[PDB]
Amino acid sequence: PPVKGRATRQRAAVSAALQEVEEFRSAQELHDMLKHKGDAVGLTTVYRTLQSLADAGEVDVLRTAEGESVYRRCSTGDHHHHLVCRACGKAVEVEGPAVEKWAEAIAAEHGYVNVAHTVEIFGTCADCAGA
Amino acid sequence: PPVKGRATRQRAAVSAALQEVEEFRSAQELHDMLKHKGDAVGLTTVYRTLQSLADAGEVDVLRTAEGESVYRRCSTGDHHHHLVCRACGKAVEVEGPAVEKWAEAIAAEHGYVNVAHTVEIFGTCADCAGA
Ligand SMILES: [Zn+2]
Ligand SMILES: [Zn+2]
Ligand SMILES: [Zn+2]
Ligand SMILES: [Zn+2]
Ligand SMILES: [Zn+2]
Ligand SMILES: [Zn+2]
Repeated sequence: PPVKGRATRQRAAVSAALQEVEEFRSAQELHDMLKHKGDAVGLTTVYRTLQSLADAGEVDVLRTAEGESVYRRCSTGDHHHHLVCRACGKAVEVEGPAVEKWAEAIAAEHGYVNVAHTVEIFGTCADCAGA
Repeated sequence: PPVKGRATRQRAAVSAALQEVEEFRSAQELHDMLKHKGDAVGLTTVYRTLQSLADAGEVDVLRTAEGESVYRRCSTGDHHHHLVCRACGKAVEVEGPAVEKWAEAIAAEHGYVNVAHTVEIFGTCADCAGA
């Protein structure tokens, strides 16, 4: 995830942390893990970095049930949706043109100019049910 | 909108005020509107009664983009999704089988035991463009 400004070891470290993992996580959890592995990087610094990255769109954002935003560096850059298990945090890249066509059709029927759909599916793995 | 608690003027007043308005609105906005109407009802009371109603399923919740929560009453008791114009705040309920079929297919393919899909979509309506 290249940054608009000059690259610095803190930005490189947070980028390495983002690409290191695949689950969704907020600023606090990534701050914890980067400090524990030996980065010593600021909370507001990582917050600003992920704000800039989300503005660039290199990462993907998701508001949890409480409300806090979690972020995942997704491999696929095209339009896509994520199936997320809260017990595991794993994200599966799922994309469907049917929902996009439905959104376009309902927007056209209602005469709406632009459509910005938020579609999230929350579930549990089969292993989660098993003990 | 019956409330699980005992009959009291607070619950009746907040339920009637919610019924009068047909727009997604936050707790503070509802509190201010009720104060202006002369209810003289508490804000913590609004929050508690609104959470009780949401748990009862008689009301429809939604999370704002910035983080706050808005709530609205829809006449239909059946499951439905919402198109909400951020500029005006007006919300309209629709239902399309395609999202349900896609969710079922994804759950079957990935083996997820149970899933909970949230589909709330946003777009500007015609009157926004009109001047
Ligand atoms: Zn992705
Ligand atoms: Zn999409
Ligand atoms: Zn799981
Ligand atoms: Zn509704
Ligand atoms: Zn509008
Ligand atoms: Zn649905």
